[PDB]
Amino acid sequence: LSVPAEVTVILLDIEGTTTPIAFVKDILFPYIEENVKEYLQTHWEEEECQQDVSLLRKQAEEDAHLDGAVPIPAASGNGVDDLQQMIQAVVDNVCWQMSLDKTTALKQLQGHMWRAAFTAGRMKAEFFADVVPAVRKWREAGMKVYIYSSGSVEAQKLLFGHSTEGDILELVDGHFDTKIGHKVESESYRKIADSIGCSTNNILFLTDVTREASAAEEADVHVAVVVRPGNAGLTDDEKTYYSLITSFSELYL
Ligand SMILES: [Mg+2]
Ligand SMILES: [Mg+2]
Ligand SMILES: [Mg+2]
Repeated sequence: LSVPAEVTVILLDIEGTTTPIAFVKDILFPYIEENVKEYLQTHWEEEECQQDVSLLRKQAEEDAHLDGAVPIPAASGNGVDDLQQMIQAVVDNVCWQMSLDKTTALKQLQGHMWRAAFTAGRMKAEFFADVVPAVRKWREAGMKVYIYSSGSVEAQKLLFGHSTEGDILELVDGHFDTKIGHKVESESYRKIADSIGCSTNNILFLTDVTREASAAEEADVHVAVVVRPGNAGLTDDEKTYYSLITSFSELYL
């Protein structure tokens, strides 16, 4: 509710915090499965696509020992029939990776597919209505705003640049993804403070998952747990312990 005087930075989680879980789980990711075949058929000749496929081919070789692993075989020739089979293998492999737990090869192709979806106006990133107005006010009040999500930074930029509220990239000072560390590790938050160029105690982290909130608290970061429609429930003790907010408007600077 009321932010300590020492906070100069607000760090924001995305899923379940600024954006509904339903958008991420039921729209953003399913889009990839629905579109990977068409995307590969359409853009196969693009240098970037050839590079993405090479990365997935290398990853497929590394995963060959796994039960259920889908190989991405060497081509038989270079005719449209050979291409059809190759594309089906890449498609099957992408779907298999997604069906299991998130390799760099998979994320790389996903980011390029989303670039087309968002840039062409096929999809918009959903934000809860209280987010943009509060953020604008926080910045007016001098707060810096950074994002921390397991979603790649490149994908995060697409979400803010094509939101249901228009292009809101200017509302963000910087982005962090798993390259700086995993969200349930306190060391990640110590590195985030270093990257931003502040102290851990200058940060207020808003997130919906308690395991992330507790990791951040262990790093001497201030935390508030955000409750949105569809979030995993909080235990009684958690509701008592953590400062809860159901809207960004509830934060007072
Ligand atoms: Mg979350
Ligand atoms: Mg430091
Ligand atoms: Mg302190």
